[PDB]
Amino acid sequence: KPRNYQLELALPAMKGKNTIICAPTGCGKTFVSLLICEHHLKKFPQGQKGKVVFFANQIPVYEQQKSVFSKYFERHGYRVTGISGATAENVPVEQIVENNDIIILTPQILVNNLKKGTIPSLSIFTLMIFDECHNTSKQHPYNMIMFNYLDQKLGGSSGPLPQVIGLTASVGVGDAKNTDEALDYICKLCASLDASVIATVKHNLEELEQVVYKPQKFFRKVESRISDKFKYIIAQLMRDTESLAKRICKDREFGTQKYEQWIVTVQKACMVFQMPDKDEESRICKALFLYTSHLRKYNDALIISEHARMKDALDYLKDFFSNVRAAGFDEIEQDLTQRFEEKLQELESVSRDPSNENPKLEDLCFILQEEYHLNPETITILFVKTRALVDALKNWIEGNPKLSFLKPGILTGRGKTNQNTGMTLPAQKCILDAFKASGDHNILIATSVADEGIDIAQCNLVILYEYVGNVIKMIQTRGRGRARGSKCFLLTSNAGVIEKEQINMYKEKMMNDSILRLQTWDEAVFREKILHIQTHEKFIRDSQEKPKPVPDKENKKLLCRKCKALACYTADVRVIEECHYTVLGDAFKECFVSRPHPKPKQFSSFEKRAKIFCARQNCSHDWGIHVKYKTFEIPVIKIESFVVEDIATGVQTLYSKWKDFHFEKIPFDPAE
Amino acid sequence: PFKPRNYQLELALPAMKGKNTIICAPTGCGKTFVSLLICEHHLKKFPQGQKGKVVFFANQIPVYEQQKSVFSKYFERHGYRVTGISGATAENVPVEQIVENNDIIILTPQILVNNLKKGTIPSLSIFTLMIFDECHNTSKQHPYNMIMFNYLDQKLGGSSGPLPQVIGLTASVGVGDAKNTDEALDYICKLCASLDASVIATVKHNLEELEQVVYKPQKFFRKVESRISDKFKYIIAQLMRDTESLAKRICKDLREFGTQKYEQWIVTVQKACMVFQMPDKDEESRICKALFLYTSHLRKYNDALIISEHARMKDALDYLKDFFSNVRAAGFDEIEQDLTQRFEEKLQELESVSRDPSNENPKLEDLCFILQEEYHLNPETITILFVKTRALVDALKNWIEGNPKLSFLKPGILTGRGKTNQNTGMTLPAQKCILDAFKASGDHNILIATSVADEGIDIAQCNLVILYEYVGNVIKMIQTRGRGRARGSKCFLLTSNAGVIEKEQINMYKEKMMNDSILRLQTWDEAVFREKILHIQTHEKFIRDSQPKPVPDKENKKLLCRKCKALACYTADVRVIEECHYTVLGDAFKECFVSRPHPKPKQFSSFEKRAKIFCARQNCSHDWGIHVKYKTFEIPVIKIESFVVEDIATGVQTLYSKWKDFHFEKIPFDPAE
Amino acid sequence: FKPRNYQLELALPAMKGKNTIICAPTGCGKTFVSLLICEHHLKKFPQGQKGKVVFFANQIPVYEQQKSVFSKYFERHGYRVTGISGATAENVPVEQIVENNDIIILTPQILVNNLKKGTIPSLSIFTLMIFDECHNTSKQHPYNMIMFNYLDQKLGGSSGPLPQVIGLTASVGVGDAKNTDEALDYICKLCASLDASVIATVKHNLEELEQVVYKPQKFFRKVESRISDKFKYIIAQLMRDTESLAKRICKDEFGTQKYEQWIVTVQKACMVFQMPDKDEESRICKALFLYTSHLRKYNDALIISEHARMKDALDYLKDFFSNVRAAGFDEIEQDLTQRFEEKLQELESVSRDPSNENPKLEDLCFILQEEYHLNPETITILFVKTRALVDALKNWIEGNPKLSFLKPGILTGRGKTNQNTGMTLPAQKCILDAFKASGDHNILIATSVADEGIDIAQCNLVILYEYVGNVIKMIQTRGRGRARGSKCFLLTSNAGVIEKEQINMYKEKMMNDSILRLQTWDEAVFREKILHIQTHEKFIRDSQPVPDKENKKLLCRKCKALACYTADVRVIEECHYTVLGDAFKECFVSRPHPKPKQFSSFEKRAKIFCARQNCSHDWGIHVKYKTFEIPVIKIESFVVEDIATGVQTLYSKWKDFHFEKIPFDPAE
RNA sequence: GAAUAUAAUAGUGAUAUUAUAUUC
Ligand SMILES: [Mg+2]
Ligand SMILES: [Zn+2]
Ligand SMILES: [Zn+2]
Ligand SMILES: [Zn+2]
Repeated sequence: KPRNYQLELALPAMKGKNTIICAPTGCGKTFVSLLICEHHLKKFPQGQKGKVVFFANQIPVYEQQKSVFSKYFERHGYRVTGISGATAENVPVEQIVENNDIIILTPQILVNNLKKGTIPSLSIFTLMIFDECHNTSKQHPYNMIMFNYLDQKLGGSSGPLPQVIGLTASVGVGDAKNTDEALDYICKLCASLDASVIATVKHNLEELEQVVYKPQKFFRKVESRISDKFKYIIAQLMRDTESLAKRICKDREFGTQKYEQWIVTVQKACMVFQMPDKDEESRICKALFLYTSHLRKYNDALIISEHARMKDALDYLKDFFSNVRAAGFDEIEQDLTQRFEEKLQELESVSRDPSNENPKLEDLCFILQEEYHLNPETITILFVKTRALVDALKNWIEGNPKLSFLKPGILTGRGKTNQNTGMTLPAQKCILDAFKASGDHNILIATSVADEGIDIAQCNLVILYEYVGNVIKMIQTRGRGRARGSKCFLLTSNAGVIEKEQINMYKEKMMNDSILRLQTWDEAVFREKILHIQTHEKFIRDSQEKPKPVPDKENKKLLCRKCKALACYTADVRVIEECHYTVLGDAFKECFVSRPHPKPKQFSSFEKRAKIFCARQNCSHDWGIHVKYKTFEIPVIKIESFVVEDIATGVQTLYSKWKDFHFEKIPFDPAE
Repeated sequence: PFKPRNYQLELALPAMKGKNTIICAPTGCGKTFVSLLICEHHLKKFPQGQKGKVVFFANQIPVYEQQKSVFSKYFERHGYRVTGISGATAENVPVEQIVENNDIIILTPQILVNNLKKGTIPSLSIFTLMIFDECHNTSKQHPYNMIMFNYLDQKLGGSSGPLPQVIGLTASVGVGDAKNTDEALDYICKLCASLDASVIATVKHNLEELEQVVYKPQKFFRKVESRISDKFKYIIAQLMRDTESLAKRICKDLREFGTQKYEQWIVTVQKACMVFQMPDKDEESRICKALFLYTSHLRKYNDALIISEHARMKDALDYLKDFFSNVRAAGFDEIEQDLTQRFEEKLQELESVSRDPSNENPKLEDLCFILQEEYHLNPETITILFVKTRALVDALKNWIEGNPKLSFLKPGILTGRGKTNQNTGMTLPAQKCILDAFKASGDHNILIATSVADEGIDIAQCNLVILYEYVGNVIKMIQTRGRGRARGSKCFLLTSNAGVIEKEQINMYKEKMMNDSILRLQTWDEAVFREKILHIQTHEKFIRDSQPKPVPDKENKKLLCRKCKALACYTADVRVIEECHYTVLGDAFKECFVSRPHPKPKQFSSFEKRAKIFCARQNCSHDWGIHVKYKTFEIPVIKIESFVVEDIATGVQTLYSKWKDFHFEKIPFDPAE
Repeated sequence: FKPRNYQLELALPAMKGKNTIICAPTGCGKTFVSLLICEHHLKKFPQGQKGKVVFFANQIPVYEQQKSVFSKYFERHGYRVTGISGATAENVPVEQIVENNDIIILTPQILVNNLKKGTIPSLSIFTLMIFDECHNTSKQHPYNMIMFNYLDQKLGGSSGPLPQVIGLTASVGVGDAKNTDEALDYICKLCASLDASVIATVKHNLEELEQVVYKPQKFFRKVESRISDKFKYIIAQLMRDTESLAKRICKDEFGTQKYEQWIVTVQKACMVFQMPDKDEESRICKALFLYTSHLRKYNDALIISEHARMKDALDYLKDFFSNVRAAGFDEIEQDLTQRFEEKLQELESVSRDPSNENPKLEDLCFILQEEYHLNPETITILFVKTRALVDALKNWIEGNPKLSFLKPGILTGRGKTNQNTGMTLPAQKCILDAFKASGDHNILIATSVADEGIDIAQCNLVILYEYVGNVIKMIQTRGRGRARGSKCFLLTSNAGVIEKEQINMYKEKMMNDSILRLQTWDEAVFREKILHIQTHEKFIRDSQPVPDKENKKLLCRKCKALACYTADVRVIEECHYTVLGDAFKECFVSRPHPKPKQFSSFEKRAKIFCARQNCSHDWGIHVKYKTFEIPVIKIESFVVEDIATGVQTLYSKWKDFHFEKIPFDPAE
């Protein structure tokens, strides 16, 4: 049955007003959605019918809402359907939309179908419901859909538009430093969604506050490790490496992001290093590549060491040199691997010493010990920045004798689609189903979760380990511990993290006050302001087009970034669906080898079968993948794996995305 | 009359069942009514041929008067005589008969301590119920702890006869310097042992109600930077170095300016210059006086630097201007004239630097930003602003009144009573007058204050609290929340020192430990807890039973003025009144001092303050003590802190802070002489 | 607080040590005057000596208010402030309490009782006595008794020092004086009763006083009575139906006070009717009692109907016949109730028509409408004579749609101590604290307040609905509307009321004139005249029966049943009367007391009633006295009968019953 | 239970009746 504050939140929407509904995470948004949809569909007369679309930007939420909606609206004469990438191709989208009254949808589907024209107008819908509507900004699919919406609204405008509902726990305030800037941001968000009302709980605050409780937050400022002999050894290793790199080619503190941002630039600048003798250029470029890569890995190791155990860093390095040893053994790689193996002894000697322990981990252990001593039934979630740090802390917990009461579990993202990393959806679902009080896992170590997501087991202890986020995620993560007495511990040694979190707190205050102020305005006047903002933003958006770079028709050569080997020419390149890039000719097929794809999935009219690597003298550089497009079995490459050196001027240039590499892109033809 | 909220009955329940109890609940939840419930039930529980006698302990006169009034109006109907005894009504009255002929007695704990000590009240068995307001003060050498020492001594000792039930009232028991759960539990258990408490009562079954009555304000942390360019500091520092050189050029002598380190140093140096020896001894007077003047001016300059660092340069410069204004109109002095003119030299440059808007304190700017924002969002905002010193109070009032951007503010002042023998602070009827004007429809919009002892009387609710460079304990942290019980109240901690923020965070974690420890203790069996606190009591008593006097000195000494080293009197002339106060005999001493009418004439003990006495030699005007009417005698009373002790024989000069540390042949005052 | 100049002026004679009567308008702040006088008085004494003040308040609210104010004020100066009232008077050492305190707030009756006892042997223990509302110092009032002690010590050979005497009032009164001479006589006699030699009034600061206390403008409203008389017709022949019924049992201008007096006399005459057959005497006497009671109730209903709605009277009778039932079945009660129930229809038909309205209620409604239309923020106070009229006008206001803007509250006395009527003190405090501008109530219906009392919310509109009073009450009521623009409306249908209020105004003139004339006299001469009046009054006061030892029977006044014999009666504390033996225990039933109070050494537990065949006539109460649980009876509930002669006599008070009164003894 | 005051109505008045309020 409906809680009164849910009816309160749904009321403005039930009156047909475009509404941004803002309420605490876990107060029950699903049911509000159900109310709004029900009322909306039942309001039409006989000769007319309604059609609702529900946007969820995550597959688990998509499936959940699809399930609940179909189970709920079955009794009523309303057909519910769902569409995602898993079921998107060779299906008549327009028919599915037309033959159903409720459509749960990944926004990208609607974007693609709007662009391709299969869905000519949003007038087909009478109600659009954006889950996590705060994402309606910039180049997000939500904002694309609303760009279509507003383009229709401010344009010829002769077709009718659907009602718009947004759901969120925080509208955000941007980089606002005062209430008026925050108010401006909020008004612009309302404009992006064409919203005239922001709905919040006011008359039922008691009811809401005996369902959702705000966890008590604590700040923990510890200090760095005063002694780091580990860093003293690794530093010498790194400067030996860059000394070798300096020796081969004659043209910032270690363990920092600055050194990483530097070494990435250096590696990017060594790739374009050119010589008349191509062999020597190849040798030197590959050598510098390996050098910069090793340096990067050493830096990563230092970072891991400062954020966790020395053993975790040393194991990271061990697995890296394992990586390298397995992937062909080169003489310079032999030199570097050696160069790690003399110091390996001293490193393991330093790491085994209890003297050199991270105080951050000691404080974390102190918190865990205290809380679980007070309550052995404690359910904990532990957020960190990187997956390496996830595994690191898992090993630390499983290793620490004083934490034997903990049963650690892991929760990371899917990782990159073309890399054997991350974690599949069924694995996540498995560990999450295992993560209960009656389950196997006691504490869940995780990186980060996009928005609210599916409700998991309630955690009476949240720990933010060197964790930085915005105000939105700050408000959202409260949903992890809704039970009264829940605690959140921000643990760090950066001081700036603390200030950041406090700034986010003040930003929450600004947001709430701005909402309160905005709600006192007259709706008509606010609609006028909204329209003005929409016209303003549309003008700025249309003015920002600037399309003009003339496609270079002079044929260029693509050289492997690692070994500078000639992959192919731009003349051989064909573009499929204006997005993907393949190569024709039997010549190119002998320039690469293939290995079975780690994460095979049928994206678009493609079917990943394998990853392709450089074949030239053990290079094994990632060039792209191999797919089964329609009737053809063809390779697909990425420009960030090559170097554009054109025949004439002979100057090498780097591109990260094909959208920036302007040349005579020839469309793909089956008759070729 | 009213009607008890459920959680109030829940809090009162262990007490009504006769258990010794510490009631711990948020500030403003309504403790007076809980007290009334407990007292009413307690008194009405006795049969016909018996009667109860309740004593209530408030350690503040306002709370004393409040509780006296409330209990009087409440229990008069039920036929229970209510009375009270404060320091103002404790002398020349039969305390024993007053306690005997009343059912409820509101009391300042010191009255009971002194009357137990004298024997006018032979035992606590006369009471059947003792209530300690702000019971967390029951520790160390606090009067509460003295009373409970008497109580416990009667308990454990062969002493018997019935002991009264003991109730304590607080919002926070504290955890002391605990670092974890076990230490916090140790501390809390030791407090329960101090109060002989077997039960800690909190709200559990009616949390929703309480939360609908008392809301926790949202706390924000504001870290800002200090001013970076400070010419004021440079000029003042140069003045300080000049004064130091002047001090060195007169006497052979042997940290940074604007710190507590410099303050400790200059105090040490002043005290050291006081024991400077010369054979001439009339040049000793000149040199010592000069050094005293120099060190005093240096101290004032340092204070100026600090005020400047926490406020406007104008505030510091006005502080100095007021200081030299006090130096003037006191009398002419070559040294004082020299220093004054040395200040008047740099005065122009100082004023020009002080008027430049490019040197505004960013802390005051952020404060102004906060006030502006919150009053823009709600012009009916009632604000309370806590600062460290009274100088900063005055400074911030002046700043607010002098700031056009804060024209919507109507600042009021709230400070302590100040030292009893100085014309500073603020009188109680003044605090009352200002607090009564501190309303939404009153004359004042924002209240600038130093600090408050515990909770105190309920003033107007503030939806905005601002801690300006403020550092307190977990108890005061929890207590100050009562200033904003309403939903939506906000508290801003504004500082430029990260240690402050960190300290408040530590306090929050300490609150967590306190709550968790209490929750843990509440699960224990009552008998086990009784046993544990009994063992703690027995141990602490065993320690206290033998935790040693020293021998006096019969050799006659001299008391010289610390400023001018002039002979005031000999220790042979000194008599001791009531083992605490010290007077001088002989008509010789009468020619050594001048006097002015006392700024705060109050009757302490058997004395009545009439005047303050000062050194008379060559307009020294150094504070020696006071002049009072004790019994029938009009006599002076002096503090040892004003003099230096020079032994006749050895010639050694020594300093003593308290008379209790000055071990000499203390002759008792005798009216027969 | 900083003193206003007229307060310093009024206080000045007292601070000079003069026995003074301070007379100034209500609301000018007499509390701070008292504080000034007390502060100066206590602080004037040298070191080796000390002063002691006693403050007299005749009301518990004033008592507690003054106790609190004096406590808060004088605590810091070093003076212990205490108080004693009836609630805290028993089993406490009064002498020690007085001795160990500097300022004692007191209900005068406590001092009277302790003076009579001997615990306080003399008034010499006090150095200053202050009488709040000193105009009460007359006749057999507690103030006057205290002053009888005072003056008996003064004029007597007692050389002991007497305390300075201060009185506080807004009107000294003039009695029934017809001219300035008699007024001056009376005022001089009051000054003699208080031993005052000075009357302090504002003179040099009248302009200051008149800007703090404004005199409200009075208006006189003479309206017409009920021209209609149908309701009265019905109830009238109902009354001679009942009168014929009563006349058909034994031998021998409705809606008036004379008829009420007469029917009371008739009931009290029927109570002594005797016969050979005592049972038929019982039946007949009970009959006559019931009939007379019904007649009385009908009369009361008529009065209510003339001063209010017919519906109010009909509801009064309805409530009456509602309480006649649930008390028990009586043949005659059933008869009468039937005789009423048959005409109920016509009565309500008459009470429903809108052509039936009291012109007085319409005029009051017009006044309220005009005043609240001119000012909706109006705070009205409406005085009536009876609580029945209070409830009646409350119902009339809440019923009338034209008075929708009104939020009527109630303010009555505490009623008789042994009845389920009136209103408790905390209830009074509740409604009063609700009666504010921004409160729950706009208009407050009330009967009468003892003197000035505690300051309530300022009423810019005061209405006297058929309400006469003396000059003192007239002057005091002005305190209800001190703000400029305050109005008073004397609404009535009698020329008597208006004429007596005008007479009161003239009496105020006489009073002020007499005072101003007295203030010109030499103080020595005035003291001589005062001493003269005091000596005369003492001579008169020190002016000049055998108890019938024959046993008597106490019969129930209603059913003539035997309660007890006078031989069984014992007297406690020379005032109360109890019964011994197990026999009397079979004669009465009891109900738990509606107002359990702890007066004296007694604690009220229950009311007691006649038990024989559901007579239920109030005989008295049942109390806890020390260790014993005993009945206490009132003689006005019984008919006395002599054993030998058989005479039947009535007594309204025990002190008028001169029989052999045996002192109660625990050893029996 | 008792005491007290005010007002109205009877009586020349002492006083009495009712109403109202207060107190122990
Ligand atoms: Mg009547
Ligand atoms: Zn390659
Ligand atoms: Zn001196
Ligand atoms: Zn009877």
